[PDB]
Amino acid sequence: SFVEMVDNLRGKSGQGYYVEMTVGSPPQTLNILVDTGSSNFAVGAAPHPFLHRYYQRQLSSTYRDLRKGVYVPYKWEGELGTDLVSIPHGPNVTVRANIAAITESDKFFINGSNWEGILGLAYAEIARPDDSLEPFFDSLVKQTHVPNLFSLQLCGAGEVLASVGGSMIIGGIDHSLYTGSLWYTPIRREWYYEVIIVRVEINGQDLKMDCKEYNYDKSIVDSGTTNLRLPKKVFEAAVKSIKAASSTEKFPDGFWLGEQLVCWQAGTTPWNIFPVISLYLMGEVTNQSFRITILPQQYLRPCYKFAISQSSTGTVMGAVIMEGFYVVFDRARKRIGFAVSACHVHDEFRTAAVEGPFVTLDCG
Ligand SMILES: Nc1cccc(Cn2c(-c3ccc(Oc4cncnc4)cc3)ccc2-c2ccccc2Cl)n1
Repeated sequence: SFVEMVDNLRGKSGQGYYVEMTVGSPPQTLNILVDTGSSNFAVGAAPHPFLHRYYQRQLSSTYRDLRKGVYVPYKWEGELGTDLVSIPHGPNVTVRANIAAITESDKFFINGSNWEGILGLAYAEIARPDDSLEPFFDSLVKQTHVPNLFSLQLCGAGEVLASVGGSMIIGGIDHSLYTGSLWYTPIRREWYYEVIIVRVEINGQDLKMDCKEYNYDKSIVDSGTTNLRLPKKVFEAAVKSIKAASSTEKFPDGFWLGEQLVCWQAGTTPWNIFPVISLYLMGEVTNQSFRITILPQQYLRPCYKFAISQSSTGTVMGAVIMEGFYVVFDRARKRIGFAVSACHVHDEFRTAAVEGPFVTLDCG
């Protein structure tokens, strides 16, 4: 019953979405960041100023040491083992999955985020230390009859950082979580959830870039990133066009650089002066595509912060993109489906949209 997985996600704005999980025996409860942008199940397993709980291996009778360390600079560092894992508000199963017990970390955990580890939902290829460390979801599917698919409805928010909600439906698709058609873009390669963007428009205006620029050096769907991150050249074109469209009103370039906040007080926000952004993703059919269209309500995250930023690692469709939609990670069919979310934030003139198909007469 997917009903029981509805709203199994919580988080603070900008600090990611976590699901409750239990690890070990007896079950040690922990909040775990849902991260489609990485592939390790990595959990705090030692005291840290930002941790109010951590995984305690010695407390777990079903813990098994893999006698292998793992080091991840970017840092976090830990020791590998296995243990029984469940998601109380997920499939009614328990699996023995790999766990990176994090023993020391620098700028890994986030103060006040309220999660104690990360669930890397991406593929073995980018797992640490290497691809022999089977990711959680692979273990889950292999050990249970849970379908090789999961879907994410991230709803955002709509003194303290705003609380966000969402659902991670494991093993299938919840038709109540979206309206309209699910449109699928292929997973170009199974490492990150890599996809191809073939075109992008700001208020119907084509940036008119060689589509390779959109996926330079790659495009991924990443719940573990807050912003829509864009390659340098695409970002600059995007910002230019967004500045223009919202020319009435003038903001400090500190705002466009996404470090500064802009404020109206209150309920006065001129949404209508900010353009929609349409990302066209490659269709399942060669020369087809569909667009996902997001509002300023998504890319201006709450007083607001510009949630579009520059990337040196390709396009990252982070939370603020996914928050418009119900996103199906159809691992079984190597594709990602998008549908307008039952929870996406919109006003009485615009709405996030998934629309297709659109056609073309090499974008990777
Ligand atoms: N999608 C991405 C992208 C980059 C890294 C990661 C995971 N990660 C983090 C990390 C920590 C907290 C965090 O919290 C946020 C922040 N902003 C929004 N939402 C949640 C996000 C990421 C540190 C080191 C790694 C890492 C690196 C390599 C391999 C395996 C891992 Cl776990 N996931």
